[PDB]
Amino acid sequence: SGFRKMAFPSGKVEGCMVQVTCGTTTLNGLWLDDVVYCPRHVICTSEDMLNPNYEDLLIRKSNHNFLVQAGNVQLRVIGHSMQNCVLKLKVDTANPKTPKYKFVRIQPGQTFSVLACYNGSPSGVYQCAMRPNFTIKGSFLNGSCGSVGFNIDYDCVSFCYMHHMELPTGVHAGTDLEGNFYGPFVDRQTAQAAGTDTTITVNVLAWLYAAVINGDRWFLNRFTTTLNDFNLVAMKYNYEPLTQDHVDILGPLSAQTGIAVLDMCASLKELLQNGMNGRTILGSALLEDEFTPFDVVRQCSGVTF
Amino acid sequence: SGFRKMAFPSGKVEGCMVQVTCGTTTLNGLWLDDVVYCPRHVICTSEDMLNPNYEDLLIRKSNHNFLVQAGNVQLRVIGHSMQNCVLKLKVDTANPKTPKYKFVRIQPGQTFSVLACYNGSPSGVYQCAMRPNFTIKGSFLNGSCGSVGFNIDYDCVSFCYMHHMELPTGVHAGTDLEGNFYGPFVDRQTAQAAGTDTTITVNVLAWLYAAVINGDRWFLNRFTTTLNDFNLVAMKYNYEPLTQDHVDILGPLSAQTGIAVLDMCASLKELLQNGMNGRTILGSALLEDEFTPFDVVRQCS
Ligand SMILES: O=C1C[C@H](NC(=O)[C@@H]2CCOc3ccc(Cl)cc32)CCN1
Ligand SMILES: O=C1C[C@H](NC(=O)[C@@H]2CCOc3ccc(Cl)cc32)CCN1
Ligand SMILES: [Cl-]
Ligand SMILES: [Cl-]
Repeated sequence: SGFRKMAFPSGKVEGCMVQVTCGTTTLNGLWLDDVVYCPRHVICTSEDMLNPNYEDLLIRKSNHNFLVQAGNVQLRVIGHSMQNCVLKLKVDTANPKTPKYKFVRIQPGQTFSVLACYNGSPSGVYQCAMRPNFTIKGSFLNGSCGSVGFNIDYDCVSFCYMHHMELPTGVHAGTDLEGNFYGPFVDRQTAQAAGTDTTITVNVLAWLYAAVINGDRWFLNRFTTTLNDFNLVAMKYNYEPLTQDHVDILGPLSAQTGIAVLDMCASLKELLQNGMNGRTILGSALLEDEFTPFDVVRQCSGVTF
Repeated sequence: SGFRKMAFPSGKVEGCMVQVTCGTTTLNGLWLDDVVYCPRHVICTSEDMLNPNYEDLLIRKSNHNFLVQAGNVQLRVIGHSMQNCVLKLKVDTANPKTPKYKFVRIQPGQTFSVLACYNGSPSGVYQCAMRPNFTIKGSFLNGSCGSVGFNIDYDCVSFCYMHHMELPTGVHAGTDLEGNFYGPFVDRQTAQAAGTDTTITVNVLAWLYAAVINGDRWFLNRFTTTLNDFNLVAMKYNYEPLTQDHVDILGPLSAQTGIAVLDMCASLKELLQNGMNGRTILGSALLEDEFTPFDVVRQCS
């Protein structure tokens, strides 16, 4: 029993974290095979960040301008290139701790574990979701750039996020490992704001199933709803639309608990219209949306890596 | 910026997790140097669960009755001994992945990361607090026994918990790595209940300081309180007494935010009286108590 916000075991990623220094800036890099990936803004001064021409800033750098440290060992940089907003530093040594990995771009609503790092040293691991507005509600201080987000599927690490910046509201923005930003953000010190966010409906439903599995049923009711009537309610309360794909994805949890997806939607509609009435669900007075249906199944079944 | 429930990176502990089998039972072990630590109840059969005589059950076992698997390699058990409720299996190979470590027994209110494991394989990492009633609100299924709790301040892993059992309310009980249970629990399936749990007051105050550091001040007020008046009110909401030790511990956070500890206590008294009125504090509609003063400073600074 119990239901916790759980991250993947971070060991496979810890063995890839390195420190990258370019001039006065130090941030984190991800060392996989003979390449170290890091945010391209590592080459910027504070003034350059106002309006950077990354090609112009990069052409002026030599390999020796990048200092890469893996633990207490210096990695020799033998090449450098840019891919979108990520800098790729070719090093003279393949990482012997390179796990089986892939680079995957995730969609809003998908969750992943973040290994927060400072000076190439992992400091913490936490689970988060890619918000519908393409930000993540992370926990990052100065020096955390280059920290990565990932999932594990069997023994393969799927890297999905690299940290680049914090927006004025305290939320975070970054890219996939191919350097493409999630959201309409740019790597520049300019006025940028996260758009109005919405709740990840399919994830709230998955967490309501987790609550039922854990013995919390007070919110269940005799009612059902149509997908169109539910979506009219979801739009009203800034919840993301629930698609037939989401309904299909929740099928296994619906079969396990005996609560149809549209039956659980009727519980959610009532919760949105009435509140919790002083009650909690899984120790929360808010509807949690950072557990996917796969996370709930994995946690309530015990999948290992 | 941001404030998340954050666990320590689990890699150093993942390299220590092994599978221990004794007869029909399989659970997790912690392999450090040439010793594998696991719950002594791994030697119990279905008839031993209520009143096991562990000394009597253990004397009947030979080294080859314990199968220890580290990855796809069987380690050879060359000795065994019991220390309180933990079984220590001497193996023929020192773990090459043994990190710098220590065993620490923690106090209620302390937090730690749990690496949940099944069949010697890590499945997830989460953050826990040792509740005032000496249970933990973990997430554990059958096969999770032997999973450990730890902290990693610097490069040294301090192991503080080994999972043994789940109580009827769905909360968890275990021991330190010397095999001493936290709380009045025993490794017997006899009727056991967690005592009434309470909120970790010092941790709630630490988290209110974290909220102020992160830019939120809506809950502050122009009042202060005496420590005794605060305790009289807080106990009515099932909050733990706040001691002068706790006030002293919150000193650094008080100096950083400019909010005196007893001033923050008055905010807490008001929150207990009024609730949040549709507002949240650090993305929560409840008062969070599983961040210690040390956690807040580490995460914010
Ligand atoms: O999550 C974090 C990282 C954050 N650092 C940035 O946001 C840098 C410096 C500011 O100006 C910018 C502007 C753009 C870019 Cl890509 C990065 C940055 C410091 C606080 N925590
Ligand atoms: O992970 C689990 C949990 C549970 N295991 C116990 O109940 C053990 C069995 C042996 O006899 C005992 C005796 C005492 C104690 Cl604390 C535990 C136990 C059922 C099987 N799986
Ligand atoms: Cl599924
Ligand atoms: Cl302690």
